[PDB]
Amino acid sequence: IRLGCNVSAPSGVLERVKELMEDYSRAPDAKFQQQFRHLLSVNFEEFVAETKERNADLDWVNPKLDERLQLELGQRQLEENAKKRLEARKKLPTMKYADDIIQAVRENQVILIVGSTGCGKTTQVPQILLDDAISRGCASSCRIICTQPRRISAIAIAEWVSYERCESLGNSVGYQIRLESRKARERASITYCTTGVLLQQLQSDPLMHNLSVLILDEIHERSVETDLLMGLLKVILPHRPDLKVILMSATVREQDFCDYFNNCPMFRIEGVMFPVKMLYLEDVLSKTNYEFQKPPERRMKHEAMIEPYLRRIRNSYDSRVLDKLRLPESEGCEDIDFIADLVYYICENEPEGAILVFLPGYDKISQLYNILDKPKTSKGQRWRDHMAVFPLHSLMQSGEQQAVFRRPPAGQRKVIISTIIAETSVTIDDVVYVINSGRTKATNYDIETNIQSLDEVWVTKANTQQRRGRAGRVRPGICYNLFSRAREDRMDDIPTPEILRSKLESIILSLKLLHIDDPYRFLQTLINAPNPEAIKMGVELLKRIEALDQTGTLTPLGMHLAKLPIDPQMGKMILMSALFCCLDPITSAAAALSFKSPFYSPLGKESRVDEIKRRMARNMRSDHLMVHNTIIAYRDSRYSHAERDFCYKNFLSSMTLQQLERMKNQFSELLYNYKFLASSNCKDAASNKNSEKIPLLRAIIGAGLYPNMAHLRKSRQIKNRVRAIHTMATDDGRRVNFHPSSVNSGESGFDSAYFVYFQRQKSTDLFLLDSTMVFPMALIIFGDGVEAGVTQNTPYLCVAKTYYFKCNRETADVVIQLRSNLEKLLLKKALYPAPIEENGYEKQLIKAIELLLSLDERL
DNA sequence: GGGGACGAT
Repeated sequence: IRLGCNVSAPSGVLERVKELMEDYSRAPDAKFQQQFRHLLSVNFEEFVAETKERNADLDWVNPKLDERLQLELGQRQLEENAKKRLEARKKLPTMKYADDIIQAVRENQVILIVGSTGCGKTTQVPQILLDDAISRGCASSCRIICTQPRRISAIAIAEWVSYERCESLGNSVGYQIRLESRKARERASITYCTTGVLLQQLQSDPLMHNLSVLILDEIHERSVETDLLMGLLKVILPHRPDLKVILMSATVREQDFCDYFNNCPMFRIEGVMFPVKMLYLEDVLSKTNYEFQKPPERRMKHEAMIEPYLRRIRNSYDSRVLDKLRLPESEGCEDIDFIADLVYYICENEPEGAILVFLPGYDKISQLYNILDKPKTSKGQRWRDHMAVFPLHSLMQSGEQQAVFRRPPAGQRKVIISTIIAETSVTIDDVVYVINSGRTKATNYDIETNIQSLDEVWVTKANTQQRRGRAGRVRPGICYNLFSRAREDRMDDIPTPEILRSKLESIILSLKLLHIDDPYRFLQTLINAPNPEAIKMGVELLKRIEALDQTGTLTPLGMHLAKLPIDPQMGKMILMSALFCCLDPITSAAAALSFKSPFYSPLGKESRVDEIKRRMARNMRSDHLMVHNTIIAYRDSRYSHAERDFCYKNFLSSMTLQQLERMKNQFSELLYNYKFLASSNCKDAASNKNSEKIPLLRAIIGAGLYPNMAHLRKSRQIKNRVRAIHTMATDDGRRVNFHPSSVNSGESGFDSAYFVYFQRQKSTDLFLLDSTMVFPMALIIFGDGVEAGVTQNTPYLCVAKTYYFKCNRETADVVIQLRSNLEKLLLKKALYPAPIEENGYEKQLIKAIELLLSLDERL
């Protein structure tokens, strides 16, 4: 057991800390307390009874409006722009089943609609179910909710379904997203929303009494929210006989949802797309005639799969080609000069259209971009100036432009080098050729060793099936699969359903507001039950941050954390920021970890965006504090009317920056309504009196990211110029390093040796994707595992019983006493939410902490 | 010295 630096405090400081704590100790309307004990007092049976009478607006309908809408419905049926927008509607496959669906919804609680892309189930089925109730004279009783996996989906489908009715947005069709809503009318309505929005509207309406039909769509992607909702529907529907809900899916393992609902009726409806011809590796090399020129069991493990297949079709391709499939180099994207030649192939033959190339990640997207842009080969020189190459990646701006979606200049063909982002999220219309390497990346979490890893793996058959349809949106296309058909048969059906890949601490908490107290029993109900060990780890963390007691029941703090749209750890961090008057920078850090970072990473300027993140970090050695600095600079550029030049100079997305600002202001209102803030402005002066005390911020950042700590021990000089080598290990002993995109990557001369992080990930090394340098005094205050004693013959104070620091008994005795009242303050404030009076008893304890943390300020 | 798309009244 080794000892760290000294964390003792001067006499005059402790004398004042003891003064403030003694001052805080002699102190003597909670509607929330009545709320918190009432949820625990009820069991499920009275829980269901109380919410039915609380949410009963749909028990009333208005006939004066029923008949009014019924008479106006087809007054439009007689005009010739309606009655001209409906024959085009009845050229969509779903309208042919319209009457059968009206029947199937009437006699079944749940139905399933399975349909390929282009059928228009999303666009039509809500209209069909709405127009039926209207013409029957039941319009005011019909309220339709239709979930979508992504935001961009929920809007564009709401905009076009609206124009199909000759109405502007918000009359009969509306959308409701996080931070954004153009909501439709109250009744006789269609509302497209994100799955997440419905899940939070559940805590006030847990058994869906404010809707008449629910439409879950793209459940085939098996996102966490869709499988959660279907598990939650099995609890709700026994108590809601009149609730209709129909599931929507593509043609990937559709029977799973039919089985999950006891063989509910399933509608398989037509597809409307152009035929896409599908080649494979044996078919591509048969036309291209490329060959590869420039490990101990791979050669025979591919031998074990392919030549059982090579000798199958022995007389179906030339044997010069079948030797080309014994190579482990032939399938995937190992030889990118092969994909390069395949692109040059498509340019000569195979007439007009765009090429979309699916490569696993940023690394191999760059290699062909450079091969295509500055080619070393003769035939590459010929095609260079007649290709318009757009690389597509979530960390690149091309996806937020108009160019990649527009058709290329005359005499040039557009080539898109993308990740899987172009599979469902981003869609390009003029694509007619797809080169699917079959290789992508994914994160797997090892539950046994607690390491997240990003690994290059093979694509599913579901992803390959989805990428085929990308080329068939405008004309007959071709999809080039760079892997043998034998490889396809070892490929899994669908990607690992992500409920088996997530940390569940947020979902365990969310379920407590819905009176689902046993997460082992409930999560076993889902289509694919999560590992019970991953459930225990969620419970154990929630117990550590004390959102639950040791019995498992949820605490008054846990209820607030369950009510904030953010993971419970930083939800607690946002909460601490209100107590400590640094709302603006901490909410920027929490909003930036919950969603994306604003910085683009355009190809070739890797070095330039390293220098610019360091400039906006302002030497504060924090990837989280630097994003707030970026928001401060982004705000100032709007006051300066220099927004565009600022975002260009500095490689930021104006789109995500504004989304970060909207979520921060969302955190402000929610705490203000929870009686934690006197004002709903994240920039208000009272909530920000400490917003530039930098040791104050790392303490609150550490309070949220604890216990993800790491200690640095070494630093290099010889013999470069800037970047240093770090021997640094997390608290578990595992040696790690700053991720190169992190601000602290390769830096030297840190004021402190200890760091906190949000995410550690293994790709090339154990990397910390983000880090803020913290001080031992801050960790000891807010962390746990704090004991005082002697070891060599040396007085110490430890944190997590991992990091032991020298300090005398005089300071250790009071910070232990300071931790005890900080804990009894937080519990009272969660039970009786009120903002801290600036000249009150509680502020004295706050100032006692500001004083101890101020001792680590820059000299 | 390197970043597989989603998302929360």
